[PDB]
Amino acid sequence: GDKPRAHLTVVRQTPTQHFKNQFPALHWEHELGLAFTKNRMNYTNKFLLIPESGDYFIYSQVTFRGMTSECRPNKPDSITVVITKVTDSYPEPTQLLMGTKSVCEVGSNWFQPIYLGAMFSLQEGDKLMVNVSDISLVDYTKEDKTFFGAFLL
Amino acid sequence: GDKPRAHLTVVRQTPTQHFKNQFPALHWEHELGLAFTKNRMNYTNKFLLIPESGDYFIYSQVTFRGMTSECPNKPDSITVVITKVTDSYPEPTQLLMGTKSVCEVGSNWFQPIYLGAMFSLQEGDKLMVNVSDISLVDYTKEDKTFFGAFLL
Amino acid sequence: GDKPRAHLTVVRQTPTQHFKNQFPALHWEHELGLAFTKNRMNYTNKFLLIPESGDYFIYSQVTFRGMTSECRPNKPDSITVVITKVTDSYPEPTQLLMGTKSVCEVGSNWFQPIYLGAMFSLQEGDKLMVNVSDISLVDYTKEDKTFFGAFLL
Ligand SMILES: [Mg+2]
Repeated sequence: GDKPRAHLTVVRQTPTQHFKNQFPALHWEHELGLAFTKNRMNYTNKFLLIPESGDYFIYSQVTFRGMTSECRPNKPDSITVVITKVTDSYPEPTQLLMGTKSVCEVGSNWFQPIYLGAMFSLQEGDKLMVNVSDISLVDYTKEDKTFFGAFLL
Repeated sequence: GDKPRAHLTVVRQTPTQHFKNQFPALHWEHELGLAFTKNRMNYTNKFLLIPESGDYFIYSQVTFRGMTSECPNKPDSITVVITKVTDSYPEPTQLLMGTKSVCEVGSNWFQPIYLGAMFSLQEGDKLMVNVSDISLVDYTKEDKTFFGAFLL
Repeated sequence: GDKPRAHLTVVRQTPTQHFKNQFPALHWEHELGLAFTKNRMNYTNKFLLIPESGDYFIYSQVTFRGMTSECRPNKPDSITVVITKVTDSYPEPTQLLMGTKSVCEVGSNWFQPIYLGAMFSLQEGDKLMVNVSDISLVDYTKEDKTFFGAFLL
């Protein structure tokens, strides 16, 4: 009755150059506020490490915000958030979830969240992580706006 | 085993202006239809008191709808926030929050907002959902706007 | 211990005969990739048959993708997705969840996902199916973009 589980909450995000056309990954707050990691759930190196094989329900919401770029017609821009796992086996990451949506707004600006949640079978030693299209667009402001979680079922 | 859990569906939700405030909490149906409360967890006037302390998964969708309003000008918006109120500390702490900027371009619009996340709630704590604008909230169907939680 | 659970994933999709005035259901992948069914959870005939009574968490995400339509302004277009529960008793469906949003996207094309999830009490033999407003709008391209799942609590 003490299954591994953790709810991570956003932070400012220390800028750290990433590969070109490569999706940046966020790092989080894991012990302050509403965040936490327990029952051997280890959040290390911007990774959420799995303490044991089994089926976990992982979820994450990422609120994006920005000034209207809206440019015929103009080909839409896109914001996207992806949750992926990396294993001992193929170091080649496997995308589990991906909420991607077109954005061609009007008005002073815009802002909206992308929430995904599902259940996958992970093996101990697996490392989860969220990635996003554009880091500068993630609202790091509030704790209840951008989060990431996972718990053994 | 069998632990606490519940699934509330939307209802009428009459208007108001009592106690003067913003981000009105919604009312739910705790039994009629797909709705239900079990294992010591009960709905009680906008709240959802937790029977047993432990880790919970709170979730909820609130379908919004309204007639398009002209809108470079700062856009209006919609938001839904789930709150945890505890007797120990008065100040209700916001757990979740989905805010979407609205600025349509047609007859009208609609679109739900869904939020799901796990938290470590305390026994005797009270959960409730709040929305930017109570009137925009759709009350037609129960599968459109719901709100629940269970003990993991 | 051994609780029923299954995570299904989208596939190209095969045209089906148009008979009644109803929502098209989706059929999926239940073994390859991130897909799976276990502990007596049976995926048969486009339905997710419930092995045991009790409470389940049903979830699904359908990423829609289309071409910009046109829109006293013009009434908006819309897309929907609804998880339906069909009982052994009355053959009449029972819409459990329902996600529907309008669309007037001003741009070349668009695309956006719709995620829904909730806990219900289901009986044995009961079936579950995901329906959509427009089949041809569903993005079947990736497994993580359109999925359907459920597990016992
Ligand atoms: Mg097959």
